[PDB]
Amino acid sequence: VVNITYMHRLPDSKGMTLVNDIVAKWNKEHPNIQVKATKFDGNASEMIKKLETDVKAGNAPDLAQVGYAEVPEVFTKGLLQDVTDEAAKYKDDFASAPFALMQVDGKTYGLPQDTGPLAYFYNAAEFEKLGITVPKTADELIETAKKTAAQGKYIMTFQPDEAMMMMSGQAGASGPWYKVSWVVNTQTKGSKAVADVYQQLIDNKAALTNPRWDASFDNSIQSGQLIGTVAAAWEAPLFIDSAGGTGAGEWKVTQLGDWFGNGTKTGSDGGSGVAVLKGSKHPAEAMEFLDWFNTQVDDLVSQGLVVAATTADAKTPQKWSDYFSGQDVMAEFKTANDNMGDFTYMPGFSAVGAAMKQTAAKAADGSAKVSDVFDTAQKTSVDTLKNLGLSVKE
Ligand SMILES: CC(=O)N[C@H]1[C@H](O[C@H]2[C@@H](O)[C@@H](CO)O[C@@H](O[C@H]3[C@H](O)[C@@H](O)[C@H](O)O[C@@H]3CO)[C@@H]2O)O[C@H](CO)[C@@H](O)[C@@H]1O[C@@H]1O[C@H](CO)[C@H](O)[C@H](O)[C@H]1O
Repeated sequence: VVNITYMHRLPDSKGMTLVNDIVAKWNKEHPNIQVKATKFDGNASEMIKKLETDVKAGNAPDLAQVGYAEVPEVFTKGLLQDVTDEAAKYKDDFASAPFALMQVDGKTYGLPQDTGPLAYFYNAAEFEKLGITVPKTADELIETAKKTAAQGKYIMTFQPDEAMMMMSGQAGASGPWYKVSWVVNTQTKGSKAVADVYQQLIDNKAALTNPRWDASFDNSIQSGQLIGTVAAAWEAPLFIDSAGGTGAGEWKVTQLGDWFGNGTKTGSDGGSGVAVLKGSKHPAEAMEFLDWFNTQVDDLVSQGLVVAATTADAKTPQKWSDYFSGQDVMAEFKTANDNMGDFTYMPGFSAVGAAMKQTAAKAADGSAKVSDVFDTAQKTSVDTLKNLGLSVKE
């Protein structure tokens, strides 16, 4: 018997199809390839560091969730095992764009699992009650956000603890920060647009500045104070659970608007693959399981995933459609995915993220400017690449 270990950070929230129950199906079918999946016991940003100490000690799993934005980091630290020939067998099960983000220099290190396009969640019933529409332009966004804020209702958030992806995603919808020497410019037209829009919203107290993962964010939904936010597609079931029933049958999803010089494009906020790590003695069996696991479309959608698999179209779960006004929100998430700008990540992006969070907390409380978050991103980007002894231009 070949024994495969898979470490994931999928939510496994009550009501979801739990990873262990999906893996149980494979294990009954495949006596000779027995998989143990475990949910990483930590916050998402601690997982790569735990994989790094596991590889050093030799208690690394065969498979591990790795964000596409983490692939360059774990590649450069030598944690990944080349499984190019295994991946080629499964390539035709997966969308080309996310499959390519599991590759470095024409070698493949795993299979893509999901994408994280940004979209816009809103209470459509409350918009109708307030006599507003989803704003088409940045000027309409700011005007309408002031109009709801004047009734104690908020249509935007600025999430200091999600600076890394909310700021890079909204800004990155209109162009890259990083071009590969590395050429670094986090102060693009898109960065300036996002800084300008969020600075107006914060200055006019027309966005909520609660951290995404704090109780204050949840209380903002449940109280009916929060009636619109940019959101990564995978937040859908997490948002519903955070709502505490508030908004049930009233919410909808639409595309990120043309607010940041992005037109009909959106940005990337997470999205992950599963990598084969250094040390796996059974990469063929690991990748055969992984291809199966990542093509269990309905099971993976239940965890909030906008699946990378092309084998079967993703449907909206009944509970999500119940919450979102009967809307097929997954159809919106697929459109958003199709419209998501390419956005190369540098190795060490997570250190950039860490410094952006601290600046963003100051932007929220008014002791910094939102534009300072993108200056932080520039300095930390260049310093991180120099410290990895990489050639940088700025
Ligand atoms: C990109 C990503 O992995 N997103 C995660 C999300 O991760 C952020 C949160 O853990 C917040 C909590 O404060 O921290 C962010 O890390 C900061 C950290 O706060 C700082 O202290 C540190 O110094 O800097 C880092 C940045 O380097 C994390 O980035 O957490 C959520 C909630 O657990 C995850 O859902 C999300 O990952 C997505 O999960 C989906 C399943 O729910 C999918 O698997 C998707 O592909 C993931 O991207």
